[PDB]
Order: sequence, then structure tokens, then C-alpha cells
Amino acid sequence: SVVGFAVDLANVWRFPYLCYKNGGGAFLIPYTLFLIIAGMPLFYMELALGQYNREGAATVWKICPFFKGVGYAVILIALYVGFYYNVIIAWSLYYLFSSFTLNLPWTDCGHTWNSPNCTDPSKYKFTPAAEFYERGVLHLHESSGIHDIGLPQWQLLLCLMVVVIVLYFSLWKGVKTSGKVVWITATLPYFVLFVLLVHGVTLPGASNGINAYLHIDFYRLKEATVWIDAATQIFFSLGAGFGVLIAFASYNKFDNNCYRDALLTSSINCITSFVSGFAIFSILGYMAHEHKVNIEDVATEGAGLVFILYPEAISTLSGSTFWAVVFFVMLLALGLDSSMGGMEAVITGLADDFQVLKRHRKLFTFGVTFSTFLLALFCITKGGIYVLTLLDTFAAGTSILFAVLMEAIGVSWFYGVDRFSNDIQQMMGFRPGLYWRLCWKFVSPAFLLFVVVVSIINFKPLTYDDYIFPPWANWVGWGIALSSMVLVPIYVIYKFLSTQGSLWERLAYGITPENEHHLVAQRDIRQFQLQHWLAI
Ligand SMILES: *[C@@H]1O[C@H](CO)[C@@H](O)[C@H](O)[C@H]1NC(C)=O
Ligand SMILES: [NH3+]C[C@H](O)c1ccc(O)c(O)c1
Ligand SMILES: [NH3+]C[C@H](O)c1ccc(O)c(O)c1
Ligand SMILES: [Cl-]
Ligand code: NA
Ligand code: NA
Repeated sequence: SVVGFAVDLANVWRFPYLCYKNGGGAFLIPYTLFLIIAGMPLFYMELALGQYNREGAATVWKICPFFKGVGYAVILIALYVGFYYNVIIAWSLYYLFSSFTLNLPWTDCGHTWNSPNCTDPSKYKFTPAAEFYERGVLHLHESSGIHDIGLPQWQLLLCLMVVVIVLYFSLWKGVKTSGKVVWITATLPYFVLFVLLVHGVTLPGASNGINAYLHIDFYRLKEATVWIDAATQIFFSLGAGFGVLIAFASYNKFDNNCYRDALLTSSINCITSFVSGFAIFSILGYMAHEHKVNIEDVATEGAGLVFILYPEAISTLSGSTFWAVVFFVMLLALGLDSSMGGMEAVITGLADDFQVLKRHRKLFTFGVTFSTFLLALFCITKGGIYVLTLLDTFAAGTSILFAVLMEAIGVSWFYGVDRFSNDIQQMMGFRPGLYWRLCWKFVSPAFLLFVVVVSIINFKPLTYDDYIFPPWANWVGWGIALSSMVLVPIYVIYKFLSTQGSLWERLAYGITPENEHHLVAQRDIRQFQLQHWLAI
């Protein structure tokens, strides 16, 4: 039961700047509400589906052939996310390489990458840590926008090559490869978080940050942005909507208890996210005190917030080299575990559909890894931060919400929630209670539909700190988002057009499970009765 205790890289990297962007404490209410309402029930649903059917994301829809486009959509979303997930790991490797010294590079203002405006004690970017991150690592000062991105840096190129080589050699021989990664992933982050929290509570000015964190702006609610952000982050962090959970549960024992796993994972997620936010806001308060600025303008709101905040707190400890090495090793391990999970999801989902790919695992693994490396080459250019921001905004947003809603609607309305409950009782010995059935059938779909409609209606053009993207970038992002959403109606049209018979016959074939198709000739379909749809 050590997989349940494993910490996610999302809770440590993405949650801080999403909480800081939305004012602090106002972000916690929609997050908890969505976790209770739609997060845990659908985690449970995906685990149970994968465990019962022993299939991947694509071939699990043999229970309802019309809904097979959702698996392709989630596989495409996983590929899109993996296209930029590994740049964070490359950054962590670069920082770990830079940490092997007694004079950390982010503490002084006397190096070759420092502008004459760098100050050693809108947005504030003249601090040594921010200057290091933006000029000695990204080299962003040589880029003018998404229209001018330049050539990739060779140091980040070497880091990316190392990352992809490790990823390939950790997957080329199959699943269950003696996953010692989860042992580090379940122990070290707790120690690091405890040490950082205990130290940061005592820093001068941290009280203001804690007060800001524990304050709720009720005007920040009633607007769409915080709800959309919380809903997207819940499913991003829990792993739902990527095909990871179904693929991993397809290897579980038949009588494994998915209820306990769902409960434990949800609790760990909540606790880790809250602690991470507390530590981040303590550091923010200290930084605002020391630089003599407001807390709303002291740091950036992008994907590189932790890479500035955490070295700043590390520099305040005694024995900074040891703590820096430990922290960046932990970050690297978290990233590697997440990337392994995503790659395995893609590979298993695609290999279950085509049986020829099962005899050529090494070649298929090489193809997937090389394609990911070639596509990730775009995000290590001089202006790669803009490409990364675009991908992080448009890869798993409305698309992932729509895919999750389609999965829930399919399972709970066309296959049958009572059939699902009977399937669970067959392998676990007990039947799910009324709360789970109600959440599966009515509560979660309604909230997901509302959030999808609101996200479409209230779209805001993309920005990065003080930089405003051109409109064609927004068009490109919306095209990326739609490329995964269009796959479901396309497959429905193809399945209807590729079946021979009459309208009634094709309609009956599209909704009947593949192993019950002998009932079409007998003309007895449960979906053609009122009791099937009235059943709750
Ligand atoms: C520093 O600030 C001045 C404005 O006072 C600006 O003209 C100059 O370009 C800045 N230098 C850099 C590279 O940060
Ligand atoms: N722009 C930062 C965000 O709006 C924010 C962060 C901390 C605060 O105390 C705040 O009022 C707002
Ligand atoms: N385990 C989910 C995580 O967010 C993740 C990481 C890398 C991926 O390629 C992916 O599809 C999912
Ligand atoms: Cl989170
Ligand atoms: Na992890
Ligand atoms: Na989690």
C-alpha cells in the first residue's frame, strides 16, 4: 500500500502558482468542493472499470462500442502533456548540476548573466534568484516573443537527452520493472516539506504571508476563473482523464479493494496540497518583507515560481548545499515517476488495441520516446517559456473536462449504473452505497457540464506576466484543444456508417456489449425500455 502514499509532482509544482494567482485562500473552497463532488467518485470509477475489464483506455469500451473515441482522446491528451512535462525534469537536472558548489549561483549579483539593474539586498524581476532563473538558465532575455523563439540551448538539450535515455531504459522491457522509484517518492518529499515548513514559519515577514493565505476574498468567487482553475487542477493532479488509472488497474488482482485506494489517495492529495500552499505563502511573505515591495508583485505567476521561491528559502538554512542537493534530487524523482506513468499509459493503451505491437515492445517504446524528444525540442528554445505556457494552458483544460464528462456519461447512463454496481459487488463482495451511485449518475456530470460551458463562455486571452500573446496564438491553442475533442463524434459517425443493416440494427449494435451481440437477432435490448433509464 505504498503507491497510495506516493506524492505527485503536480501538488508540489503546479498548485503553488495556481493558488498564488487566485489570491490565496479563496482558491481552497472550490478545490475542496470539487474534490468531494467529482474527484474521488471518478477516481473510484476508473479504478473499478480498469480492474474489472482488464483492458486499457481504448479497448475497455467493448461494453459500449459507440464510446471508443474517449479512449483515443485521453491517449492524445497524455501525449500532449508529455510533450512538455519533461522540460521541468530537465530544469531540475540543471539545478541539481548547479548545486554542487559552496557558492550557490542564485545568491549573489556579480556573474556574467546579470543585468546592471540587478539589486542585491507590474512584476519584480531584479532579484538574484529571478535573474539566475531567467537569464542563466532560460536565456529568455534574447527572445522577443512567440514569433521570435530562436535556436535551442545546448545545455538544456543535453539534460533532455539524459532524461529521455533514462525514460527509455526504464520502460523497454515491460511493466513492473522493480519500481524502486515509488519508495523514494513516498518518503523523501514528506521530510523535505516538513523541514521547509518548520524553517519558514520562523522567517521575518512570514506572518503576513500566512495571514494572506488564511484570508478569503468572497468577491473573488462568483467569477469563473477560480472555479475553472480548481476543477482543472483536481483532475490534473489525480491522474483522471489520461488513461493512466485504467491501464494501471488492468494489472491489479481481481479482488483488490478500490474503495480504500480512492479514499487514501484523496486524503494524501488534500494534505500535501494544503501544506505546500502554506509553505509557499510563508516564503512569499518573507520575500515581500526583505525586498520592500507588496506581496502581490513580489514574484511571478508562471510555471517557474518554485524554481525562484525554494532556492530563496534554501539560502537561509545552515548547510545550504546539502539541502539544495536533497531538494532537487526529490524533484527529479517525482518528475521521473510521473513521466513513467504517462508513457506507460500511452504504450499500454495503444498496444492493447493492436496485437502486433505486443511483439515489438522495444521498437514501439523507441518510437514513442523519440517522438516525445523531437516534439519537446520546441520548448527549450530561447522563447520556449511561451510555448510551454501555451501548452500548459491548452493541452488538458476544457478537453480533459469534456473527456471525463463523456466517460462518466457513458458508464453511468448507457452501460448501466446498476450493472456497474453488480460488477463491483462480484469482485469485492459488497455493493456500493447510494451516495456513490448518485454522484456517478447525477451530481458529477452536472458540475462537469457547468464548468465546461462556463470555461467556453468566459475565455480570457493568454498572457505571461506582462507579455500579451498575439491572437493567432489563441487560435492555435483552441485548435490544439479541439483536436482531441473532435475524436468522439468522428468515431460515432464512423461506427454508424461502417455497420450493415437497418437503423434499428445499427443503433442496437452500437450500444450492446460486444459479448452480448447474439441478443440483437433475438430483439431484446434493455436500452429500449423505460426501466433502464429510470434505474438509479
Ligand atoms: C534597466 O532599466 C533601464 C531603465 O531604467 C532600462 O533602460 C534598461 O534596459 C534595463 N536594463 C536591463 C537589461 O535590465
Ligand atoms: N496577483 C497576486 C494575487 O492576486 C494576490 C496574492 C496575494 C494577495 O494577498 C492578494 O491580495 C492577491
Ligand atoms: N500521472 C499524470 C501526470 O500528470 C502525467 C505526466 C506525464 C504525462 O505524459 C502524462 O500523460 C501524465
Ligand atoms: Cl494539487
Ligand atoms: Na509521483
Ligand atoms: Na494526487
